Amino acid sequence: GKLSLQDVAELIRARACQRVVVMVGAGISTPSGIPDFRSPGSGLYSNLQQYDLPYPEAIFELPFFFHNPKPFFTLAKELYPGNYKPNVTHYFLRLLHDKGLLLRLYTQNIDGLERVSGIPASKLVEAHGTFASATCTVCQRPFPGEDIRADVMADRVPRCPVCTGVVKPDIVFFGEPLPQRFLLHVVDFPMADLLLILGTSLEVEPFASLTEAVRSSVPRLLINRDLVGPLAWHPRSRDVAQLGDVVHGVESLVELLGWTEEMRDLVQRETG
Ligand SMILES: CC(=O)O[C@@H]1[C@H](O)[C@@H](COP(=O)(O)OP(=O)(O)OC[C@H]2O[C@@H](n3cnc4c(N)ncnc43)[C@H](O)[C@@H]2O)O[C@@H]1O
Ligand SMILES: NC(=O)[C@H]1CCCc2c1[nH]c1ccc(Cl)cc21
Ligand SMILES: [Cl-]
Ligand code: NA
Ligand SMILES: [Zn+2]
Repeated sequence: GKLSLQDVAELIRARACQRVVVMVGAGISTPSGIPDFRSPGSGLYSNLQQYDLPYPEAIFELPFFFHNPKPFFTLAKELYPGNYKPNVTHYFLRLLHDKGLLLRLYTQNIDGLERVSGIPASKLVEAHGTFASATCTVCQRPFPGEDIRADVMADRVPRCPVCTGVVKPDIVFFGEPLPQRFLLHVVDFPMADLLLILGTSLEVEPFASLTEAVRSSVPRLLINRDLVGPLAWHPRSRDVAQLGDVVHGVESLVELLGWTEEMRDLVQRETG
């Protein structure tokens, strides 16, 4: 006795849902070639034995970064924007934006692929910050994101040209304050008429709890390998779970929306 994925498509087609709030995590970028955290076998938290860490979470903790920033920058050579491309998941969200349906996209990812896919900054809440800008950890001087990359790609720990203190990209490490734009969740979540949650385990707060901030009649559509978080534990009557690979699930929705040729055209134009 549940809504189907077709029911969600048909709400969108009818513009009965036209203020969509989306929440994403690391699962949406595995198809682009970036590991997630928690997937058995391939996740970061399963495969950081080599790094100089007390435990894997440490690489993304501000305290440990001060001790040794090397593991973080070693790893960020890779993760640094330029070398991965958005996938169909990202371009679907672009298409939602272009059709006037996207209220806001909240991302936990630092890969920057939402911006890469053409989502305007005003539509985006990068809840864990960005590599696009950087900041001295001693003097607070801001820097050209790009300038820091020069150093990172050439295997050097970025130091301030002024105080020589370590320059850190504007990423929210563990325990750190969320970015200023995160405050938009108070205007957004009550206004949302559909919530889409893609590729996240919903293990970390505040995202786990935002899924409960939408009004009780709002459908929640999960596209993800597993049923997770508040959707597993506190199901609501208009929840839909499309479980399986995220690209498959998005492609199923896109087909039900009638957008398949538009998405093919989009993707070919952008990346093909
Ligand atoms: C360091 C920090 O503060 O923040 C990071 C991160 O932003 C935060 C949230 O983790 P996040 O929820 O983003 O990542 P996780 O790695 O915790 O969750 C990824 C979710 O995506 C699913 N998944 C991965 N690939 C998939 C695929 N191809 N198709 C379908 N599902 C797939 C995977 O099963 C999991 O549920 O945990 C970490 O603590
Ligand atoms: N695809 C990603 O962006 C994921 C996987 C790459 C590392 C990463 C992600 N999300 C993060 C959130 C905070 C911090 Cl410090 C790191 C990450
Ligand atoms: Cl070895
Ligand atoms: Na050490
Ligand atoms: Zn400095």
